[PDB]
Amino acid sequence: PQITLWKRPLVTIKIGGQLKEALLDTGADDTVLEEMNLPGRWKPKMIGGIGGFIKVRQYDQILIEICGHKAIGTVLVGPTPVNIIGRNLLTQIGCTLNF
Amino acid sequence: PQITLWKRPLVTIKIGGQLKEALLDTGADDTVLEEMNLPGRWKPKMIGGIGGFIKVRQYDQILIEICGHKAIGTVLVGPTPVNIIGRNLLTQIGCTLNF
Ligand SMILES: CC(C)CN(C[C@@H](O)[C@H](Cc1ccccc1)NC(=O)O[C@H]1CO[C@H]2OCC[C@H]21)S(=O)(=O)c1ccc([C@H](C)O)cc1
Repeated sequence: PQITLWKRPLVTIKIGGQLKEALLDTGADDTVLEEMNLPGRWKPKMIGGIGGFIKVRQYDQILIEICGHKAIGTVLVGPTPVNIIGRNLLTQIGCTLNF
Repeated sequence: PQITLWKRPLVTIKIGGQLKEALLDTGADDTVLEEMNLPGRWKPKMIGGIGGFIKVRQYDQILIEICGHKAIGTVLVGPTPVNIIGRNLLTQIGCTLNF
């Protein structure tokens, strides 16, 4: 589809069997999701933005579906105020900026 | 143009007569630039990011050129880790996401 930027580019995603709202964020190298209890191994990581850093848990090879488009890659889980779909997954679904 | 997301969507911007590199950030409501001097009046404002809230100087009706497209809108100046072009200006240049 085509998503304008009048409002936040929020879309429905499906990760680990659950549906959520997430931000298609060209400003994020990687995907960051709100706190959730995923299974599997993980490694700790610190990620930074406006306001400082937060501690996240990095999971690898996580499948999420974005508006019917399947994508699998690295997902960071921690106390983010919003679910963020980063370029690592935006590319897999064929997402581009256009102006 | 059409911009793929396998690399950071960095572009050259012109502001206050100076050129700078900025990130096209669809996950940002507002445009936030690193410390710099801009002409005109400004009011103090707060903005939140992934890591918390920071103090910024709000400049209204600033002229910015992004890849040749002119925009006139609000520019926030403060301790952001990266110069980010937010949706307030991305809409002015007719930017959209597509997939
Ligand atoms: C700063 C840019 C360079 C990076 N960021 C993406 C940016 O899109 C954020 C996303 C966001 C964060 C909190 C609440 C809403 C949106 N937007 C933003 O800060 O916007 C500001 C300005 O306008 C206002 O609107 C919203 C909040 C305010 S990050 O989140 O910090 C991030 C860092 C590292 C990774 C991995 C490790 O690669 C992924 C994501």
